[PDB]
Amino acid sequence: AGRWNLEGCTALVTGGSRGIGYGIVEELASLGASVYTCSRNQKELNDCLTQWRSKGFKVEASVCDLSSRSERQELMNTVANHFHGKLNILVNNAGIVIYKEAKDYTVEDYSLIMSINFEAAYHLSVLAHPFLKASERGNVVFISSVSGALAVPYEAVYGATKGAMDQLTRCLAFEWAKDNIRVNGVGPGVIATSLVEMTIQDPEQKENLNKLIDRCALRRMGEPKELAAMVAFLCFPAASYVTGQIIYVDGGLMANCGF
Amino acid sequence: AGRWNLEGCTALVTGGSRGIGYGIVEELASLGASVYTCSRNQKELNDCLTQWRSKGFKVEASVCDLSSRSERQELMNTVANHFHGKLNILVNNAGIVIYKEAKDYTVEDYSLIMSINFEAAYHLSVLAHPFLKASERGNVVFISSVSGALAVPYEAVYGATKGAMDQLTRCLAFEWAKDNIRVNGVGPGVIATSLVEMTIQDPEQKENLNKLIDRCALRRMGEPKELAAMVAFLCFPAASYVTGQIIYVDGGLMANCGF
Ligand SMILES: NC(=O)C1=CN([C@@H]2O[C@H](COP(=O)(O)OP(=O)(O)OC[C@H]3O[C@@H](n4cnc5c(N)ncnc54)[C@H](OP(=O)(O)O)[C@@H]3O)[C@@H](O)[C@H]2O)C=CC1
Ligand SMILES: NC(=O)C1=CN([C@@H]2O[C@H](COP(=O)(O)OP(=O)(O)OC[C@H]3O[C@@H](n4cnc5c(N)ncnc54)[C@H](OP(=O)(O)O)[C@@H]3O)[C@@H](O)[C@H]2O)C=CC1
Repeated sequence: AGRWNLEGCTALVTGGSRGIGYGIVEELASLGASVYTCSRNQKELNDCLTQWRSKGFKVEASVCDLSSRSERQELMNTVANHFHGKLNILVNNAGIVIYKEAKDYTVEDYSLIMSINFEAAYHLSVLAHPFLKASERGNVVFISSVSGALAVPYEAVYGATKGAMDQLTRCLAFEWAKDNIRVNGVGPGVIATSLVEMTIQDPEQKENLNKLIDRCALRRMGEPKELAAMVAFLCFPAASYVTGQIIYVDGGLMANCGF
Repeated sequence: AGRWNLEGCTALVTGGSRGIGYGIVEELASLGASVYTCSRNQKELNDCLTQWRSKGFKVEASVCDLSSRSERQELMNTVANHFHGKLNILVNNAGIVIYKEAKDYTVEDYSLIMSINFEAAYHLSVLAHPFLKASERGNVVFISSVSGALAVPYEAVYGATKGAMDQLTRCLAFEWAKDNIRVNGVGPGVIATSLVEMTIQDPEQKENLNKLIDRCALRRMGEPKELAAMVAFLCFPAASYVTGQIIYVDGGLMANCGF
């Protein structure tokens, strides 16, 4: 792979059937990377591959439910073989939201979200490790969130799962340093995905969301591709010295206080 | 309570039989409050009650394994009855550590730390909400850690539970503000507790701790009564404007880079 491209690198992106995941798969594939993705639905995954492959992308995908530990270890075996035991990139993007107050969560809501958003990202992380090592040049990216560092309505537990993700990141950077793996986190602000439109369906979630956009410097939502670009760059060999960092692609949201 | 005392306020402090917790029970009681604590050992708790009651501190304690949903509701039911449905202070001090690299952690290990470190704290704050609210002047304080923001050897997963806890502190301070509850965190640095005596028994860990201590301006371990003094202040009516903060009592550990 060259300094500013991933020509020839193998990558695994979770939750790539839509949104940011879908933008990350396209961005990486278009820069030379060979990709593997997964979602909980096959028909959807297949329609994705149809579009992706008409563009000459090298991509493969398969149905996986990241809340199922056993299914997670199945996916790694499958990807490991697909790439012949060499994986350069692991992009932990899969995530789910549950819009409730902290005191309104059920043990089911909490157990579900902590296993898909954190545990799963952590588990695949550890599973991919030996394959990331054998790549001689591994890279791990976690898709965090601004809500993992600041209070946002209805995202206390959701924010808790990302805040834990952010820390695993910093540590893993030092723990896998000698293994040639660089670990970084990318925190999206507000990106126009399917998760957002489903949100705005609510006349209150819609009101909460227009408050966030009005709090950006750019005063608008990002695009999956503007976000996927940060992820892509971190994997280029030109970012050899960047590790253990949580970078936000939020149009300025993070830096704002009274604007 | 006067502005600089906790005269008359009731408090529950998880894990008050040793270390920081034991110290917090002393500082709140010593400042005029009625405390209720818990640990997983009756005998231990019974010597404490004798020590505390001997000094004139109003205090009660019951046994409880915070890593158990049912035992947790059991303890809140008892606290609430002991205090007549009014709770001013809740200090989520209990915690454990399993010193393994992230990849070496077993599932049983993961379940243990997450449940005691972030689940019981989160769950207890919720069951307490009505009594804190009924109390008319609530204050929740979460004992976090420096390892919840910075990479430390063998604390990748320990540090994730704390990173999660920190984010939950910031949102609660916003969700519960109207209920007149203030929510803060206090991140200890290296405090001379039973958790530390145990640790420094192993030569390599003894070497790591010495690295930490060597990295704070004051170059020395804090004392339990030093961490407790900050918890008590935040409960004072004097700190009525402090909410949603994570404050570190670490001898300067969080400001250092090259010292
Ligand atoms: N755009 C935004 O507003 C922001 C999003 N984020 C974070 O960005 C990431 C992606 O968000 P976004 O693209 O908007 O989400 P979308 O809902 O648009 O897509 C999420 C993708 O992940 C997949 N997925 C979810 N759960 C699983 C599972 N259990 N097993 C396998 N695949 C799964 C989904 O597939 P399927 O549904 O078929 O299972 C889907 O392809 C998340 O981690 C989110 O927390 C953070 C801040 C902002
Ligand atoms: N000491 C240090 O340097 C630092 C400590 N901390 C934090 O400080 C807090 C206290 O630590 P520290 O005093 O050092 O530790 P100790 O081990 O000295 O004390 C922990 C206390 O919590 C109790 N506890 C642990 N698990 C449970 C459980 N499952 N159910 C009920 N009680 C429990 C213990 O009782 P028992 O074992 O008898 O059940 C004990 O009373 C923790 O939240 C820790 O994460 C953070 C950074 C630094």
